This record gives sequence, C-alpha cells and structure tokens, in this order.
Amino acid sequence: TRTAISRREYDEWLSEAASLARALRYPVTPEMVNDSAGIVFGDDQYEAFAHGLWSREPYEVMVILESLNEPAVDGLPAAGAAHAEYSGLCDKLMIVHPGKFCPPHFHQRKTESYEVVLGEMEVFYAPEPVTVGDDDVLSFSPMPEGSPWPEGVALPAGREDSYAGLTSYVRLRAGDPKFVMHRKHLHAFRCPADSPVPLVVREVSTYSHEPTAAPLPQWRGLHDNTFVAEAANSGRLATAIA
Amino acid sequence: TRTAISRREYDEWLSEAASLARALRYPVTPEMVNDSAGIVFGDDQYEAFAHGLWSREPYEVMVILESLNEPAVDGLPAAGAAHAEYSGLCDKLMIVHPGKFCPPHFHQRKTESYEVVLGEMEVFYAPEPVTVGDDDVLSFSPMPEGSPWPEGVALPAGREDSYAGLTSYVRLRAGDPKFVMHRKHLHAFRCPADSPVPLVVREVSTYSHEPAPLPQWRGLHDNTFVAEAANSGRLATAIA
Amino acid sequence: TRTAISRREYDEWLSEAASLARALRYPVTPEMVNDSAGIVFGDDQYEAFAHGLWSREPYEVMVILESLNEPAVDGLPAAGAAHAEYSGLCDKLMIVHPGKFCPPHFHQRKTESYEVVLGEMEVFYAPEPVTVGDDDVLSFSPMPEGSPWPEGVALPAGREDSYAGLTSYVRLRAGDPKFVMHRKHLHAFRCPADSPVPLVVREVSTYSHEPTAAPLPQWRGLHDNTFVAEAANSGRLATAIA
Amino acid sequence: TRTAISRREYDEWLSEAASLARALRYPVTPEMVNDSAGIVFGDDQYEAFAHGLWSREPYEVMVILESLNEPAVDGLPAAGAAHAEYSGLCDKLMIVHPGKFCPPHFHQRKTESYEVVLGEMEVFYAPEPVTVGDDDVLSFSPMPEGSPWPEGVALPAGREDSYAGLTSYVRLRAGDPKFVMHRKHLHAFRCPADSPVPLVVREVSTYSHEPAPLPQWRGLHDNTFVAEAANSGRLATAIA
Ligand SMILES: [Mn+2]
Ligand SMILES: [Mn+2]
Ligand SMILES: [Mn+2]
Ligand SMILES: [Mn+2]
Repeated sequence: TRTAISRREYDEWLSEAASLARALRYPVTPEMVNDSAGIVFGDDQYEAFAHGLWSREPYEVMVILESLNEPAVDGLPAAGAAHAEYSGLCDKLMIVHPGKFCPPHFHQRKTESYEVVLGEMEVFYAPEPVTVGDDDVLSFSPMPEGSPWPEGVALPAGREDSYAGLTSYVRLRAGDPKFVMHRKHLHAFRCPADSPVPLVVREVSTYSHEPTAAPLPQWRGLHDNTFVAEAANSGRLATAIA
Repeated sequence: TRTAISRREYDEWLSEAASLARALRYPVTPEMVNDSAGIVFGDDQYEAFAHGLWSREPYEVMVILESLNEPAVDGLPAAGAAHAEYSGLCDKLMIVHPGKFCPPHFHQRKTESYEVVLGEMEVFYAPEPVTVGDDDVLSFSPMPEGSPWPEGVALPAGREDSYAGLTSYVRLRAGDPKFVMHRKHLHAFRCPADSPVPLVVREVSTYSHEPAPLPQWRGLHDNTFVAEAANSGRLATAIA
Repeated sequence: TRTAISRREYDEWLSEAASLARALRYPVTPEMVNDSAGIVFGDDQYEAFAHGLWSREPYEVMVILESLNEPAVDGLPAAGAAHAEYSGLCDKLMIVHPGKFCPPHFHQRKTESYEVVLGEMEVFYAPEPVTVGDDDVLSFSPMPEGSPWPEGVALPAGREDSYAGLTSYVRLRAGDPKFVMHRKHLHAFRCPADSPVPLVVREVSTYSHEPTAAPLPQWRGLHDNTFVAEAANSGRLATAIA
Repeated sequence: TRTAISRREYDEWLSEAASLARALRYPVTPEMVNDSAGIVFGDDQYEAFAHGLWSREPYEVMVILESLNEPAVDGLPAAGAAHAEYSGLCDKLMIVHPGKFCPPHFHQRKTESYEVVLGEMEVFYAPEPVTVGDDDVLSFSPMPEGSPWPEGVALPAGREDSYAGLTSYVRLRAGDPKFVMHRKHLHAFRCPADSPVPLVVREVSTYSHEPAPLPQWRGLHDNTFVAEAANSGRLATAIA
C-alpha cells in the first residue's frame, strides 16, 4: 500500500491543477503552487495514487490553491479581539478529481460559501449544527434541509462510517447562486465519479486557521478543522512526497 | 443637464455588464440585475451619460453585481454580537468603464480585497487609517505605501479635491496577488481612460452594510464618501 | 424612422461586442473593430436602433469580428485555380443580440460551420440545396432534415416572407458538436428573444467573398452572398453612421 | 527504454488535456478523446514518459482534439473534384507541454492557421515552399520571413538535424493576429521549456488527410516528416 506520493506524481498533479485554474481565470501565483497545496487526508489515502486521479476510485485527496487568507484584524476595535477569529477573509480554489472527496469535518469558527467553476459539486452535510460547549450561539439563516443522498455515492473504503451524520444533500453547478455552509456544521463534498472533468470550486470563507508573528496572540497554534475520521483528524497535515 | 439615466441607457448598461460577467464565469442570477446595481455617485454624475460609457471621460459611475452578502452570524457566540458587523462575507463583481471611477470613500467596518478579472485597475488610497469611533483598534498588516500617482490621471470635474488625501497608488492586473484594502482606509479606483475594455474586478470583503441579522445592524451606514455629492448619489438611481 | 446609427450607438455596440469577445478568448485586434463590423441588413433595419439592441425586438442586425479570411491560394496547383474560390479559410465571431437575426441567404461557394460560444443559436435552413445552373454538383454528407420551427420565432416586420423556404430548424448550444451548413443552402439564425445574453458564435468557413491586389484575378468583384430579401440583397453593404 | 505509454499515463494525459480544453471553451465530445489523440512521433519519443510531461525535457509528443474535419465536397462542382482535397475545413485544439514539440513536417495539401489560446507558441519554419508534385502552383501572400531563432532552444536528442531547414521563427501569444502556415511549407513548433502552463492552440485549416468524400481521397497521405522516425510515430499510439 502507498505511503507517499512521488515527486513526479505530485508535480504533475499540482501543475495540471494550476494550469486548469489559470485557464478558468483564477489568479495563481508561483508561491501558491507549493508542496502543501496537494492534500492527502490520512496515510491510508495515499493509496489514491496507486491507480491515479483518473481511476475514479473513492479517496479523500484534493488540491487547494489559496489566493487569500486575510485576518482582517487591522482596524478592528480592540474590544472585538475575542471573536476576530470567526471573521477574516479566505479565497481558495479547490480542485477535486472524479470520485474524490473533501472529508467529513466541521469548523468551530469558519463559515464558508461555494461557487462551482467547472463540473458539479455534490455537497453532504448535517442540517443541524454540532454542539460546541454550553455556548449561547446566534441564529439568523439556518442551513436548508436539503435533499436525501442520491444513488451513486461511492464512499472511501474504511471511512464510510464518518459520513453517517452528513444526512443532507445538495448538488451545485456553475451559475447557481452562492451556497453558504455555516460554521459548526459537519460537511464534505465530492466530484461525481462519472464527471468528465475535475470539479473546480471557488470557496470564499472567513479566515482559515490551519498549520503552515500571528495576527493575534490567541491565534497561535489554533486549529479550526475537526475531521470525523481519526486518520484524517490526527495526522493529515504535511504531504509526504518521495 | 442630465438629471437621470434613460430607461434604455440603464437597460443596455446593466445587460451588457451582466453579459460580460457571465462570459467571465461570474454567477449572475436575475435578482442581482436590479434598479440599484448601476450606481451614479451624485446628481452631477448623470452627465456621464450625455456622451456615454465609451466616451472615456472621467465620471464616477459603475455597476456592481452582488452574488453574496452573508452576515455570518449563525454559529457565532452571542458574546461577539457587538462586533459581528465587522465580519461577514460579501462577493461582488464591479464593472467600471474607461476613465470612470469608484469615488473616494472609506468604510468603518468593511475590509475589502481585489481580484482583477479583465482590464487593469488603478487604485488610489491613503496608507494611514482614519479613526472612526473606537480609539483602540488592532493592527497587524498595515497598508503598504505603494507608489506615488503616475502622470496624466484625469479626475472628474468638480471632484478633483476629493482625491487629494489618496496619495498612494497601485496598478493591478489579472493574475496578480489579491490586494487588500483594510477598513477605515480612504480609497478609490478607476479603469484607465485608454483601456480597450471595461475594467472587471471581483471584490471579496466582509459584510456590505447598505440601508436584520442583529438588531443593531438595522439602518447601519458603512460608506463615507469624501465628496458631499457622492454620498447623495448612492441612495437610489434616477431612471427616467 | 431611423436611417442611420449614431456614432455613439455604433461605438458602444462595437466596443461592448469586442469586450465580450475578448472575455470569451476570441482574438480581437484593433483593426478588427472598424466601421464595417457592425452590419445592418437593409435601410429598414436601422429602426433596430430606435429602441436599441436590448429591446428584444425582431430586426436583422449583427456584429462580425473577422480574425481570418485567408484565400489559401498559395501552393495550390494552377490547375485548380477555377475552384479555389470554393476553398480558403475564414474565422469570425458573430454577436447577435436577443431577438435579432442574420437574414435568410445562401452562398454559392461558401460552406460554413458553427460553434456556439455563449447563449443559444436558433438556426433556420432549407434541407435541400438551391439549384445553381445546370451544374452537376458533388454530394457526400447532405444536410440533416432537422426539426420543424419551435414556438416563439418573431420575424422582422416586412421580412417574414423571406423566411418561408427555411423550413428546417436546429438549436445549437455551447459544447455541442460543430454544425456544418453546406454551400448552396438557404439559411439564417437568431438569438432567442428571451436570452439573457447576446448570442456569440464562432464561424469557421471557406473564404468569404464580400466587399471591403486580389488573391486571383477571377476573385475581383466577386459577391458570394445572395440574400432572399431585396432590401438586404440590394443595398446592405456599408453601415451608415452619423 | 520506453516503447509504449502506460494506460494510466495515457488516460491522465488525455483526461487533463480534454479538461483544459473544456475550461477554455473548446467543444469536446466523447468521440474526440480516443486512442489516437495523444500522439508520439516515433518509438524513440515514448521516452518522453520516462520523466513525464512536466519534466520540461525536449520530446516530440502532443495531444490533438479534432472537433471538425469537413470535406466540403457537398455543393462543389464536379469539375473541381481533382483539387477538392486542397480544400475542406478542419478545427482542432493542440495541447503541447513545456519543452515539447510538434516535429518538422510539411503538407502537400493542407494550409493551416494558428490561434494561441493559452501559453506561448514558438514556430520554426521554412519561408520558401517545397515543390510537391505539380510544378505550376499559385502564389499570393508568401510566408513572411519572421526572425532568426532566439538563443537557447533545446531540441529533442537525435532529432536536432531535422530542424535545420526551419530557419524562420515567430513567437505567438494569445490575442495576436491569426498566423497562417501555407501548404508545402516545412514547419514545427514547441511550448517554451520554461512555460508555467501547457501550450494550447486552436488550429483552423483545410481538410486533414489521415489514413470517402471522393474515390481519390482514399488512403491519401498528406503529412511528410523530416525525420524518418517521426513518420513512423503517427500511425498508432502504443498503449500498454
Ligand atoms: Mn470546510
Ligand atoms: Mn469601498
Ligand atoms: Mn452565411
Ligand atoms: Mn502541420
């Protein structure tokens, strides 16, 4: 079983992703195409490269080209420092190949929005927010109920369990209105296995607290991504390239 | 002189803007093309239509197609309700014709970012922030100094002085890194007068307050223009 | 009734057309944006500008941005000079606003192909070729029969008669296979009146013999566009701008 | 050494090429993505896959996605049947990776035109036409002289000499005027070795004869490569 991605496999993956992104008019700078942009969620997912990104097999791997991750702390009243972490601005292009997924997880602080650029996006989520402490949270526009899962959702071997709570389904396409995924909601998505092209989606969200002189002292060592699956939640950061 | 835009002028202006937006893959739905998307900053700016959007003359008029304006209040701890207005997510596509401007102004709460999609964007701004309300504010990544203005910029007649404080300049093109304009910073921008195409820019910013997620958000004004006339021209577009 | 297009109307029309073309990646050079690119088929069609290109009213007006019109005579055996006029290469982008048409006509020498870039193209044609002299013409892939006209085809006032022979219908969209319109076939097309965008179509055809040191002596003064309507066939060239 | 391309390599090569084509708005239908769209010009060129399409090494391999290849015989006077083969309409999208080439060759009948869609195209050609068959040919707009080759062009190993006769050079970019390559002219092209993206070019040409509209068209060969090996690599792609 694969334990890493070869330099050739990785370079071709990111190069073709960056080329497709540019063709779609997403602003890609050299610095954005790095050894951290191609993500493998769990060591058991490197097996995705045994047959490759066009095998159409179910695995949790994807490319993220981040053009923006602005704290938006400047100008913020000091009195609001405690919750600045729920704000900020992040713009990234996500490229997911046929049959692949962005694994089940939720964010305590980050709210996201999706805009499909190419292909079709199958989003899976929990209409109800996870309970985070004895917090008295605000409400305004709760997540829509959505529809039940369609037929054809091949889940990654050994991870099917982590998708159990994501009962709601919505399929997004280019030209559709923006879709918002409120913070504290379990979610995941995949590119249909029969898709002729990789799924390309622009995500505009609040600040992304992920490992990679902090905006605020309290922001140091802050992880805002909690995955359901252990393999992904505990040990999914850096990408092993050999 | 012009006191309003004709129905035909408005329809062609927004129909072509929305068509260009769609060609550039921006998600445009019907409710986005409305009576307020074509903005004229002041009654004296309707004269921009005496010769049209391809006259290359300096006027402050533009189209904004907003695909998202999410409060992002859901899930936020009640304890942060007081400053939730500084957050949120807004996505809009701005179309500015040759020589036209988005006039000098600042936002107390909204921080923006620019991504040029078509054409080139000339940004004029003040690198030092203004103080709006609360004295003690946070700081992390101050606005860069950019460069001084280039020669030959044509400003709108009678609005020249309003640009005096925006001494820094940067010219953005497609493919460039995202440019951030922190809240409380005076800024403005134009499409070069000699541009072959209209300037098209995607703006990703915090919530856009335009007269509710929270009680205190009601009737909140977050756009302060330097020119008195420009403030007036932002309420409603006069379409004859 | 309108007798010409104002300089402002014309410049805005061509400028927005060239901008849209560039946005769609069609190579537009300054020389391609000229006073002949915006075409009005007949003096009775200038009325299209009484209410404008977004009035959605039926008129025969359009923009043609020609990036190529190559004789392809170079290297051709002298023995084939007699029929070089049926060859050549022409690449042009056609932009037609909601409800507007490219008027009924046929070409004796030019064969065309269509590739919709934006919007939807409603093509009207005669499945059978017009008879041009006692010619013994070649055959290989005759025009498909197509379907009958749909409901919603508002024809230009005073020209509805010229559309009578174009009995076959086909609706083209972006991503569809290339559609070929063989020479000697009456044809026309329009952008649906309810379209949210102007119809943008790339036409790749054989040489376009239209008024504007000839490739071949016999090519001088050669017109290959025969329109059904008199107003268009006799007096539709130059565009009157005032 | 490599004697064929692996199934996975071929699938990823064409799937990414077709995806890029679609993103660039080229009309790709299923029958266009086939076992002959990924071309390897010679058995010695399969080595291009030893390190891959992003190795930036000079090899003669490319993908061609043909959306149209119309004989244009319908309606043509029978009297012109003898030279109908010099006409017709072909539309194809060519994708060439960094440092890769479309090898030196000429067509007796096909005249082509290039429109760069993504990246930059370096064209090497002979401005003087070769004589193929008939002596008396027509002339109107001779190929321009272009410029001499720029410094540093890396050629495929063992194929260097085949480029000797293509002394003229032109570099084409997106938005440039269409470039015409008349029939009977030796030509070749590559994507710069340092290009950040694959070169994507739309070719509009007369009919592409590849082994019927007319009896005489059967088994017609209209591609003559300078390198003997390159001629061999054009028949069928070895996919293991
Ligand atoms: Mn997420
Ligand atoms: Mn602003
Ligand atoms: Mn025609
Ligand atoms: Mn060739």
